Amino acid sequence: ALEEAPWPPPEGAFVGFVLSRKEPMWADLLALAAARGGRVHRAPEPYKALRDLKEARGLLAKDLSVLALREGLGLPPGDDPMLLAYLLDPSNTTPEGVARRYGGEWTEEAGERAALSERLFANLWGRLEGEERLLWLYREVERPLSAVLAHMEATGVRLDVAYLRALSLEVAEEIARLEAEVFRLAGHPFNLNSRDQLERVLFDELGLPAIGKTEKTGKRSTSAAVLEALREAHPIVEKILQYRELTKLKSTYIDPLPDLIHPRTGRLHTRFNQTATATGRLSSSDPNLQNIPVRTPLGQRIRRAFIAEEGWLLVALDYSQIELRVLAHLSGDENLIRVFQEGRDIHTETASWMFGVPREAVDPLMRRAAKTINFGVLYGMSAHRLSQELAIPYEEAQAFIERYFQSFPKVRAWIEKTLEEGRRRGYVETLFGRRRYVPDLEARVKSVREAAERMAFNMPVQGTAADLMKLAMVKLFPRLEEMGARMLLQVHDELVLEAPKERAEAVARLAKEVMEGVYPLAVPLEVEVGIGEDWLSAKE
DNA sequence: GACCACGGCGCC
DNA sequence: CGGCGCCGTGGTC
Ligand SMILES: COc1cc2ccccc2cc1[C@H]1C[C@H](O)[C@@H](COP(=O)(O)OP(=O)(O)OP(=O)(O)O)O1
Ligand SMILES: [Mg+2]
Ligand SMILES: [Mg+2]
Repeated sequence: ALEEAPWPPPEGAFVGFVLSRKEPMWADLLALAAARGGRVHRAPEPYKALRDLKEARGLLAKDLSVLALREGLGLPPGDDPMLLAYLLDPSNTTPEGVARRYGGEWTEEAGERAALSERLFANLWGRLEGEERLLWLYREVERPLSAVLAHMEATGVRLDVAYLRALSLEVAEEIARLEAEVFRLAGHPFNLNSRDQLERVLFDELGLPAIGKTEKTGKRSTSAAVLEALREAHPIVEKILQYRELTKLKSTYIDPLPDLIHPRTGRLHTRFNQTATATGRLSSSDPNLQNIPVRTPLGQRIRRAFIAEEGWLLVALDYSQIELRVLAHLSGDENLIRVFQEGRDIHTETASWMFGVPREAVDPLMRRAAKTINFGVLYGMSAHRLSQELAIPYEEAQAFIERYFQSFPKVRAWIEKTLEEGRRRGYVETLFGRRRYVPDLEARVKSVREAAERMAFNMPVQGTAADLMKLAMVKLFPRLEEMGARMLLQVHDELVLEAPKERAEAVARLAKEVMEGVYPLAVPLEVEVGIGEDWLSAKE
């Protein structure tokens, strides 16, 4: 019993659609349909039929909305059961997974996807009745955010292709030089991109000591960590590290990105996946524009290739230490709150209470160490690991850990309070009430239990930070539109905007305020803002 | 031509 | 001994 009716569908219908490939900016729309009351309407011509819809409503609504924006159609995404499912349990990441769990079959037919969307929305919307915090997240953050992401994906970012093509040649010559030297020291050619062949050269032929093994197969590891500890053992090691650095950036960024420029837009379009992480973070893929290099000198050159349209500037806004500020709020630790209320640099404050200097006498050597202890405790770093990263005895690493919690006792209290709650309810929660179900919190194997604990007490911090960024994007986007400005990229605690040259300053100031005041905490949120013609100079 | 597992590594 | 996605290799159908 499957009711069929002629195109077009009534208002409020749930859409189903089939793409030739997973990227909506690149996809051919193969079929389109819509279902209401279980009655399914199928479009004779999908592209024409797109014009008849008022909104995109159903599984993966954002994807269809991106394709529609590509065709110059204003078809905003509305209700999407994936978002509901994801808020219920962020392990719900795919239509297939959601259908398997809650009911139905995710197939490759437009009509059935449309019918499935409606059935899943009814089912899932009902499971959320009573869950007012989850429903607030849905109505106020996720659903409106999906429209923000749709415009971000369809706008894309301009890329300096010629610059990257020239950068490619230059890096290739450096790669060729390093390869020759490695062959010389090895005494023969081999595939240097093959870790299996490298393993033999290093540990069988040159007889260097094997330090660690790989997780699944127990091979001798050639990871950067192992090679770092082996720098002094042979001149070939340092050469391999340099090689790895260059080929990593060339094979992942320099060479592939130029070929991903879209013919219609002349820009580069990523995908912002809204139901992909266990914490409420977004992810970026096809290509991933959330891991563009920045740390090393060659990486910074890649950033310069991301630029603004002619007559526009890039506006880069970054939350300063958002996770620690969230931690201050959640824990209520008076010491940690004080640091932020007085506008001091926690990383610099840490180094002072580590090296016994005052906050003025802290060089980057000591702030680099402060970073380690601060993030180490946030993520559950072990004493052994800390002793290695700081190059200190294991016993004084233990003492540093204890001194930290002695200085921030409410943090320790909050961790333990969060885990007990986790053990009891079976999930942990962000400030806004986003949930992550964490099993094995009471596992009888210590290593399993403790791994689960770190996941558990991390999620409220990372997830709250994610909620604040997401909400800021929701509030900011319509202010950007009314100023003729664009949202281009989100990198977890960073936003990149594009604005006309003249309004760039006013957009920068406004965006800063909206982000800083998105949701007031016991501590202020500070936002570093910068303006430039490219991503590097903008952040500089 | 397609797929997948693994080690390895880019970013927050 | 926190959260992601992409690469090349080696193997397979
Ligand atoms: C595994 O976790 C980490 C451990 C670290 C240990 C030592 C050093 C760095 C580390 C970085 C990270 C991850 C997690 C972090 O969110 C991200 C950015 O780290 P930034 O260096 O940008 O820290 P900020 O506070 O922005 O410093 P600043 O910009 O204000 O000077 O990298
Ligand atoms: Mg930073
Ligand atoms: Mg993996």
